[PDB]
This record gives sequence, C-alpha cells and structure tokens, in this order.
Amino acid sequence: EDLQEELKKDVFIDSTKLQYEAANNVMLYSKWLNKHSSIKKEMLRIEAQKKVALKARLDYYSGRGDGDEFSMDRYEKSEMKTVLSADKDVLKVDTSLQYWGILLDFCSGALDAIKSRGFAIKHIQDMRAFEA
Amino acid sequence: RLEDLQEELKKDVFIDSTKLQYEAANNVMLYSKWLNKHSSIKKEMLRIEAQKKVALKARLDYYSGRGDGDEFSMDRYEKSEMKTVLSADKDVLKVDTSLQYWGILLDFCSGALDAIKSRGFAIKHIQDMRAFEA
Amino acid sequence: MRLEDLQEELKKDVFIDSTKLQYEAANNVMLYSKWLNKHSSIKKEMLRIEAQKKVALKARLDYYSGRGDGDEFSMDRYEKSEMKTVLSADKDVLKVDTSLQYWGILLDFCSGALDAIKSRGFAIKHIQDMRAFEA
Amino acid sequence: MRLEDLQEELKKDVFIDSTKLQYEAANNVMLYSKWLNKHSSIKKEMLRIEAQKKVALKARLDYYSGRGDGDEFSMDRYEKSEMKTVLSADKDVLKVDTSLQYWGILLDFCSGALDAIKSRGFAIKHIQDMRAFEA
Amino acid sequence: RLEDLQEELKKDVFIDSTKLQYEAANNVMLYSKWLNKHSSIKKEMLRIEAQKKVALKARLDYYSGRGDGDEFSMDRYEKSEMKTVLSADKDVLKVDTSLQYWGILLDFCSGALDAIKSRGFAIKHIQDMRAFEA
Amino acid sequence: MRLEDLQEELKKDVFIDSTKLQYEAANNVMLYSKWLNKHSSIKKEMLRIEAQKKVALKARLDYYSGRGDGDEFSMDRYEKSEMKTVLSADKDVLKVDTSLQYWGILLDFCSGALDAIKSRGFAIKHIQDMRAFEA
Amino acid sequence: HMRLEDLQEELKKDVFIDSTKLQYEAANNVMLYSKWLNKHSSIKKEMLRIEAQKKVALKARLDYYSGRGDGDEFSMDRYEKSEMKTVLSADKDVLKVDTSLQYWGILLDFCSGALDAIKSRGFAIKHIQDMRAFEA
Repeated sequence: EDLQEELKKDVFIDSTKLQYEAANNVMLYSKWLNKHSSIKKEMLRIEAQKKVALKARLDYYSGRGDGDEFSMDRYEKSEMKTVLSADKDVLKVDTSLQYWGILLDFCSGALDAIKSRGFAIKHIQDMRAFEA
Repeated sequence: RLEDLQEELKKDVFIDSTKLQYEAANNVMLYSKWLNKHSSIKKEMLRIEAQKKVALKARLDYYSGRGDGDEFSMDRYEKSEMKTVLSADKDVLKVDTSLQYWGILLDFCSGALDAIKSRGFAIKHIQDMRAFEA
Repeated sequence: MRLEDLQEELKKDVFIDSTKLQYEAANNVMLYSKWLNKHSSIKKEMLRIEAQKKVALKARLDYYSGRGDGDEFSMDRYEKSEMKTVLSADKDVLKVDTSLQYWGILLDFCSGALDAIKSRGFAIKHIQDMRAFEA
Repeated sequence: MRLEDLQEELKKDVFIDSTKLQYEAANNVMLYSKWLNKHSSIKKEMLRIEAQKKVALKARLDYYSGRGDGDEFSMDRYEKSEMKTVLSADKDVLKVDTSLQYWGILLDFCSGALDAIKSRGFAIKHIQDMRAFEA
Repeated sequence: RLEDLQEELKKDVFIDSTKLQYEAANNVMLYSKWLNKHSSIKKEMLRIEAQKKVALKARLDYYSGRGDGDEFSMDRYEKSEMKTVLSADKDVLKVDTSLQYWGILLDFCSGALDAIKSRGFAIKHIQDMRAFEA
Repeated sequence: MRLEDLQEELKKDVFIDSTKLQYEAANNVMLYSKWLNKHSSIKKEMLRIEAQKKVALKARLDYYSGRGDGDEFSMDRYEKSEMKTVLSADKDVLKVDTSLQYWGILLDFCSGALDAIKSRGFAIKHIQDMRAFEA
Repeated sequence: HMRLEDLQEELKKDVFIDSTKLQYEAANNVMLYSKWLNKHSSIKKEMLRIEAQKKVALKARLDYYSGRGDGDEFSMDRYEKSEMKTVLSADKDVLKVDTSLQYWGILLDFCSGALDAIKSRGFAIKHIQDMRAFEA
C-alpha cells in the first residue's frame, strides 16, 4: 500500500519546474530501482527457505520423519503435491514469498511509469513550444 | 555489496545544471563504467555456474547411491523426490544462493544502464528549455 | 582476448576531445566500425568452439549412456533422466561450455560498446547545441 | 566472401573527407545502397544453404533412426531423446550448418554497416553545423 | 530477380548536385515507385503463402499415413520426426523457397525506402553547403 | 479497392507542380486527409473480415475436432499437433484469411502513402528555400 | 455516439487553409489541436469502459465454456484448454464487445493521425507566410 501511495505522488508533475523534473525523473528511477533490487535479494532469501521446508516436510510425510513426528496417512505420490501445499509450515513461506512477488511486480510498473513521465515532460516542452 | 552499487548509482544520476556540457560528455563515461561492472559480474557468475554444476552432480552421486567420496545416503530417495532433495541440499543451496546474489547485482546494473541512457536524454531536455528562454 | 583489456580499450574510445568536435564526429564512425569489427570476430571464434562443444557433447553422451567414447566406458550406469545433470558437470563439456560462454560475454560486451558509441554520436551533437545557445 | 575483408571494406567506407563534405553527404547514400546490396545477396545464399541443411537433417534423421541413409545404417540405437545431440554433431549436418551460420556472422555485420552509414550521414550533417558556426 | 532491384536502386540513389530542386521533388516520387514494388511483392507472397499452407497438409497426409494421391509412406514417421521430414520434402521446399525468395526481395524494397528517406535528407544537407559559400 | 488503383492514385498525388509551389504546399495537408480516410476505412473493413474469420476458425475446428460442423464430421481423425496445419489449409478459412491478409496490404500501402506525403511537405519547403537562395 | 465519416469530414474541414487569413489560420490552428486532443482523450474514456466489460465478459464466458459457470446456461461440448483461446474469440458476446472495442481504437487512431496533421499544419502555414518574402 505504501508502494502504490509512493508512486502515485511521484508521477504527478510540477509544470513550473520542468527543467528540474526532467532531472529528478532519473532520480526517481534510481529510487525505485533501489527498492526493486533489495526485494529480489529478499525474495532470494525467502525462496531459499522455501527449498528447505518442502524437503523437511517431504521427509515427514514419506515416513522419514521430521522431529518426533511421522505421518500415518501414508500419502501416495498422487497425493503429495496437495499435501505439501496445504501444509501449515510450507504455506507460511509461500505466502510471504508470493507477497514479495507482488511487491516486486509493482516496481516493474513504476519503472514503466517513470520512463514515460520523463517522456511526458519533454512532450510538455514540445506541446507548449508550439504556441511560441 | 548491493549497498555499494545502489548508492553509487544514486550519486551518478544527479545532474549539475550549471555544468550541463560536462555532464553530457561525462554521461557516456558513466555508461562505460557500469558496462565494466556488468561484464565483470557475469564473469563471476560463470565461474560460480561451473561450481554449481559440479556441486549438483557430486551431491547427486551421494544421494543416488553412487556415493560422494566415502559417503552414501540411507534415505533411499526416489526420482520423483529428487528435485526437492538437491534443491534443499546444504552444498547446492550455498552456491545457488551465492550464484543468484551476483545475478541480482547483475540485474541492478541493467537498470542503471536504462537510467544512464535516459539521463543523457534528460540533459538535452534541460538544454532545450533553456534555449527556449531565448 | 581478455575482458578487462577490452574494457580498458572501450574506456579510452568514449572519451571526447571537445577541442576537436568536428574530428570526434568523424572519429565516432571509425570507433563504430572497430567495435562492429570486434563483435563479428568474436562470433567467428564462438562458432568454432560451439562446433567443438557439439562434438564433445555427443562423445560424452555416448560415453555415459554406455556406447563408449574411445577405448573408455563409464561404469556408473546413469539413466536418461540423470544425463542432463551429469553432462553439464562433465570435464570436457564444462571446460568448453565455460569457454563458449566466456566469449559470449565479450560478445555481449561489444554490443554494449556499440550502444555506447552509437549514442556517443548524439552526445557529441548535444555539446555543439549548447554552444550555439551561448551565442 | 570473407568476414575480415568486409570489415576493411567498411573501414574505408566509414572514412569521412573533411575537404569534400558535399560529395561525402551525397556518396553516403551510395554506401547504404551498396551495403544494402551485400546484405540482400547474403540472404539469398543463406536460402540456398538452409535448404541443403534441412535435407542433410532429414537424411541424417533417417540414418540414426534406423532407416539407413544411402548404403549406410546406424548401429548405435539412439533413442528419441538422444537424437538432437547426435544430429548436431553429425559431420554431414555440422558442415552445412557451420557454413550457414558463418553467413549469419556476415549478415549481421552488414546490418551494422547500414547502421554506421545511416548515422555517418548525420556525422556528415554534424560537421556542417560545426562549420557554419565556425564561419 | 534480386539483381534487377539492386542495379535499379543504385541508379536511383545517385544525386545530381546541379539540379537539386528537381531531385528534392523526385525523391518523393521514387518512394512511390519502390512503395509500388514493395506492396505488389506482398501481393505475390500472399498467393504463395496460400500455396505453401495447402502443400504442408497434402504432404502431412502422405507422411501421416492418410495418403497424398495414390501414395503412402512406409517410413512410419513419429511426431518428433515430422517438422524435419516435411521441411526436407521436395514439394514443401519448392514453394517455401519461392516464398523466401520473395521475402528476400521484400526486405530489399524496404531497404530502398530507408535509402530514399535519407536521400531526401542529404539533398537538403547539400543545399546548405551551397549556401555555405554564400 | 484494388492495390493497383492505390499505386496509380498515389503516383499522381506525390507529383509536385513546380510552377504552383504556393498551392502544392497548402494542398499537401489536404492529401494527408484523403489517405487518412482510406487508412481508417480500410481498418473498418478488416475489422469486419477478422470477425468473419474468428467465426470460421471455430466452425471448421469443430468439424475437424469431431464436434462436427453441420451434418459433417472429419474421418481423418486429426490430432492437436496436426490441427494448425489442417485449419490453415482449410478451404473456407483459407478464403477468408486471404481476404483479411489482402486488405492488410492495402492498409500498409496507405501507411507508406502517409510516409510519402508527410515528407513531400518537407520537399516543398526545400525547393522554395533553394529558390529563395537563388533569389 | 461517433461515426468515422464525421471525424473524417470534421478533420477535412479543419485542416483546409485560408491563405488570405494566414495570421488568423495560425491562431485558428491551435484551436483545432486542443479540440482533437480533447477527442483523443474522450475516446479513451469509452474504451477503458468497454475494455472493462470485455475483461469481465471474457472471464464470464471462460467460466461458462470451462464448466465453472453457474446460471441457466452450461457448456456441454467439453472444450479443452488448448481450444479455449480459439473458441472464446468466436463467442457472440465477446466478438461484439471486441468488435466494439476495436472500433473505438480506430477512431482513436484517427485522432492521432488528425493531431499529426494539425500539429504540423501550423508549420505549413508558417512556410507560406515565409514564401512571400521570396516574392518580396
């Protein structure tokens, strides 16, 4: 919600300082690039945790046990995709991770906006200069 | 470190309007600078790419019963179970986490090259609005 | 070819002598050619190596699958699903693909080099414009 | 045609004579055309080579699949999954594709030449601006 | 023939320095001539693409065991083999080459439009250099 | 519309009457319009034909996939890997796509027409300038 | 609504240049630019609305054909996932909303053409003002 709110404020243009906005637009691209890249770094950390959780759970459900517990439901291969997926522990990491996937995806749009706000800024110079 | 690349780029894109011409000529120098980082990163990742390719097989032997040295797994994992196991493997996970990290840095540098390419565009716009003052 | 020396090379090229702006405009088309030349020359090398890689890859696929590669044969009895993984780690594959991919990076670099110069020509023009403004 | 011989050709072509700017501006479109001619004749060649390649591929597809290719038959009993690798390394296949890709090196370079020449006219245009101001 | 288009364009882009006003006007006229060739070629290719689409099916029948006339294939080709088999097929290859031959032509006619657009530019450029003495 | 009629008309349009430079300059904006009408109106047609085709593709697909299209069913029992080839060659589809693809050529010719005229205006100024120069 | 002939006819009348009121036409030219610029933007409002219907209609129809639709209509012909893209396009409602969607794009596209003409018409007027100095 903070990302929607941040970009919303940023893409609006001060018509009176166009030379400044032309310069600051690149400054905004950077800013969103900075968040974008750290999130991927984050997702990489979270995705790594996810790789471990499925195996730990893979052991448990298959009878290799993960702690002091073993599954008695004797799940088959046809049942496995659902079971791990519905698992409380795996779900938490997948839930968090996918959230970041959304966070990351918004920043793509932000870069799309900023690339074009910079375009729009030149346009105004152009659309105004015509009256001359 | 990511903090060293993000912040450095931050510094680069700010434009001194009173020295518009310096920035215009120098802007091409920034592109060059990052293109150097970019390429140097890929060089690293390619080396890690080899390490991972060796690590995955080495571990694949271990778990599959072909052994990894004097070691063999007792968990008798099956082929349908295999992708998950290597993916969660200590030895593999370290290199892949390592490998992906530079890849992210690599990914940051593409954006910089977008930024710098457009800073060069932004600079001309400023010249134009100034020439417009005329 | 070495990457840093290409890096070292491009760096000198993008520098602009403002005292020779007509010359630099003319010089720019020559730099484009030169990097255009490198670019195509990298492809010739990679194509040759990629032919070695295809030869190495066939040989190792035979080796590991039990058809043997020379006077030598693998006893680890790998299956078809296991082959992709093993071949990637294969010393001969690994050595050549590493080399193959390495030039590709130099290939990817000369594109960057060509993007730098193709746009450098504008930057030279940008400078001229700000000057007519000073007038 | 040779790759490096075109590079030298482009090398001479991109040179700009400061004493003959009207000529250079006019002759520049003549350069686009000429390289526009090389680019197109190369493609025509690739059309002939790629047809041979597709034929080599079928003949070899038969051979390794056990249908025999002329008076020869493959005894290695390659499977469907293995064929892609094997065909790529096959000498008959490899020779035509190597040749085909070589023009590909040539094709792309001529594209670059047209790009250099496209802006060389601007570089030519660039200098005029610097001259009238110098006046 | 491709060689007929090459020789023609060569003749076209040549610029008569002494009759510049005329050449500025004719350049727009040349765009037309080549624009006419270009579209007529797409016209040609449109016919061939219908021919090619018909052949792949007729041949598809032959190789798939459905027969293409009074004939049937004994090679028992699998799905993995088909793209290759059809591609190398005498009937398919003949029509597709023709399409490709024209495709090569079409792109040359485009290149010609690239030329004419900038010949128009160069013409103005030269006039400026004329005013340069004056 | 016929393609040759577009070619014949455009040819007539781009001609420049030197003895009437003031008129040709003004009228040039009037030509953009005429072809602008063609371009948009052509699209209007293709938009209708595209609809005829989308319905045809479904109708024949049903036929061939065995859902039947009328009182008819294909006994050739075509598969998924085979369908795109089969539908593409279909007599009814082939007739409609040809139609659609043909109007596309007209559309594109008009884009070229718009390319041509838009620069003809540049040409008109240039000539005038060379006249003002001789003046 | 809007008709293409009305945009064509409107634009046609708009770009014609009165040589005798050239100072005026210079003033009149900018008045045209705003007007189409407003049309350009006004068409976008319609398409954004119709396209929204299409996002829903396709979604409503995809459910229908896949069997998740629950109304008084149900798809019994059992279409598969590879077949859906093909089928949905031919759907009576989808075809109509798409036809509608595609149409406004053309009116939209015409104003862009219209704006390039007027954006540049101002220049042509400036040229003629100038060609007089040659007679001068």
